[PDB]
Amino acid sequence: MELKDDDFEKISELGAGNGGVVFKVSHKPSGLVMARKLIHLEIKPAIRNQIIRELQVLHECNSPYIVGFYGAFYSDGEISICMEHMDGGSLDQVLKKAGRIPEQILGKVSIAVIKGLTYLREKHKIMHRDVKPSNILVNSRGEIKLCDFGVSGQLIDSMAVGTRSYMSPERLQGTHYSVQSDIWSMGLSLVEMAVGRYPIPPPDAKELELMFPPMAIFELLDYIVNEPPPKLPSGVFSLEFQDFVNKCLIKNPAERADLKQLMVHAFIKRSDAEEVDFAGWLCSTIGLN
Amino acid sequence: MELKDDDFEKISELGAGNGGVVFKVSHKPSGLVMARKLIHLEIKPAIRNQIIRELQVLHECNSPYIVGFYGAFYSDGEISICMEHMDGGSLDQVLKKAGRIPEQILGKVSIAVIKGLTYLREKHKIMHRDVKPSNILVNSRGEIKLCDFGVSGQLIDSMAVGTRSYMSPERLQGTHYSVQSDIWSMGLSLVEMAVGRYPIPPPDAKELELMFPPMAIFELLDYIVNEPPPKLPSGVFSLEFQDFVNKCLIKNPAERADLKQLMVHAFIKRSDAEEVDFAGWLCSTIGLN
Ligand SMILES: Nc1ncnc2c1ncn2[C@@H]1O[C@H](COP(=O)(O)OP(=O)(O)OP(=O)(O)O)[C@@H](O)[C@H]1O
Ligand SMILES: Nc1ncnc2c1ncn2[C@@H]1O[C@H](COP(=O)(O)OP(=O)(O)OP(=O)(O)O)[C@@H](O)[C@H]1O
Ligand SMILES: C#Cc1ccc(Nc2c(C(=O)NOCCO)ccc(F)c2F)c(F)c1
Ligand SMILES: C#Cc1ccc(Nc2c(C(=O)NOCCO)ccc(F)c2F)c(F)c1
Ligand SMILES: [Mg+2]
Ligand SMILES: [Mg+2]
Repeated sequence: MELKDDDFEKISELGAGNGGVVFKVSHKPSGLVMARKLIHLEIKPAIRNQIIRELQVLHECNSPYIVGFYGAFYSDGEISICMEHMDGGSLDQVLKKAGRIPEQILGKVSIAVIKGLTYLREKHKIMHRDVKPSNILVNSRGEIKLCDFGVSGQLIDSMAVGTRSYMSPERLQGTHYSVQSDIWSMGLSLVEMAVGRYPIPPPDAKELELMFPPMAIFELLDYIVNEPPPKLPSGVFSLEFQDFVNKCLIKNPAERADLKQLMVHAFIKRSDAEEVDFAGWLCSTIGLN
Repeated sequence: MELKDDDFEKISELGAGNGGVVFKVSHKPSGLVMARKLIHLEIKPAIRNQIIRELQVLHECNSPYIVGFYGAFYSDGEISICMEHMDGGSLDQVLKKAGRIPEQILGKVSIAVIKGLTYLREKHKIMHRDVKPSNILVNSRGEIKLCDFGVSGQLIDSMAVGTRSYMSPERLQGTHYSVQSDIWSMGLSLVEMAVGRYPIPPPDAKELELMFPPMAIFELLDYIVNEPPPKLPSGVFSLEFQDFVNKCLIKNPAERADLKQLMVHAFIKRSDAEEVDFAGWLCSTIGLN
């Protein structure tokens, strides 16, 4: 069925940031609860046709690790992307409440991210481009899915920050970046969720004991590309997880682990095995099910 | 009269970017054409009262060089700032069409900016914080006014980028910045409008002759704080304008010119004297009057 502006009805507001507003909506003719993302864009008719036509490939994006897509269209000054409503929200949202996402669970996250990235690369020849806790979605059925990946060249162009950056050193420095940049993003995301806060600058010997000031735009980006990469605090995380993130946060794109190598890493092998009630942990900490 | 959401009616859309949408609207009970800025904010009732109460000082901001303020209020997920409709739009908008704003005119711009900054500092003890071509507004009566200055501490907090930066070296580096940061912003704005493009990185010897690739976030900010400041191309601009911007773009906050010193600089003295049809030049280049 073809999606249309007058066929929708706002329920609530799921969040916003840097270009998009997403509402929990209801598709009147189908009865389906949906998440609708609106991106306000002052765009000429000809090249918003391109964006809509380019977003049609999302119909061919089927994977348990990728958010379902229903439709995309343009309506008076906004393009609409209609996707599956994830009732658990984003990992950045569950982190606020959790305070800290346990290593066991983060392993189930890593698996999903690595499988999601892999699907997009192998079957669609695209990198994600914006991997961060807010672009990773969860639900009550325990599914962990990626959204907001780069399907549309022209939409990337049309929008082209803040004070938190998950961009790789090579991407911050120039145009010489590619799929390996997503590994850094995942790597850094996993450290953040582990310790409970954005891991740059690293916490001091006192803050380390405490848990267990805001940085300026240049101070932050300078730290990323020049000062040694963030590490997982030792002792309280397994040597398996540590090696995983360390291999992820290698500054050099070519020295850095890839999806292939990460898929067969000790931590993932260990995480595939483990019997964990994700849905249980998720709903119990966010008060849902 | 007290401003209200149901009392307004959308005419057109004037623009958007990084938090705000501004519509040309009509205030039904007064008949006044207005510019209404909406800032979408997920904010607790208690601290959106603060923002609204803090924006009331804008009622006491009266100056020919500051955009008129009518009212501010909150309405279902957005705070509204209602200001004078400037029919000429922003300097960044007139630059697109002009291609280059003549030195003579930029002198009338400088005067307004320096008088606008001065008013805000002396009479209200506030710095602007976001001086750039888009925050400088013009109209058909030839008025040149500033908007989007920092009246509200809590609103600054609530919003706290892109790929063009007008932030001073000291502000990009830390919290050790103040009113002198606005001078850099003005300084850099004036170079941009003069030559026709954002002046970092500087144009090469070939591009200089031609007129008369996009930079990554770190490459750009690294250039600002480390590499020598931008200069006005010699020969085709007066020695008076050159010294003005040079004195504005001194990397050191304390070595940099202030509002006092700039007010009595040769270029402003010269610009105060000159008889220029701004309204004429403006309307003629943007097709209005
Ligand atoms: N399909 C969805 N299901 C449930 N919640 C969603 C969905 N899509 C987005 N959200 C929620 O809406 C919020 C806003 O997402 P949006 O993509 O607009 O910005 P963001 O990813 O949070 O941050 P940024 O703008 O910095 O990328 C997310 O944090 C998420 O909690
Ligand atoms: N009072 C006004 N009168 C006429 N036009 C306006 C007025 N206020 C804003 N505009 C127009 O709306 C546009 C959007 O302004 P807004 O403050 O939302 O973002 P911006 O200043 O353009 O860019 P940024 O978001 O990067 O600061 C401006 O470029 C300007 O042309
Ligand atoms: C399932 C699904 C799904 C995939 C992509 C986007 N959106 C985007 C975004 C995007 O949403 N970026 O983040 C917006 C705010 O940071 C950017 C470029 C692009 F081509 C897209 F298709 C989406 F919505 C949903
Ligand atoms: C006349 C007038 C006038 C003065 C200030 C703001 N707006 C702001 C902004 C603002 O608009 N920033 O830019 C928004 C997008 O970059 C930020 C902080 C603050 F306290 C304000 F009052 C405005 F609207 C109009
Ligand atoms: Mg997102
Ligand atoms: Mg503005």
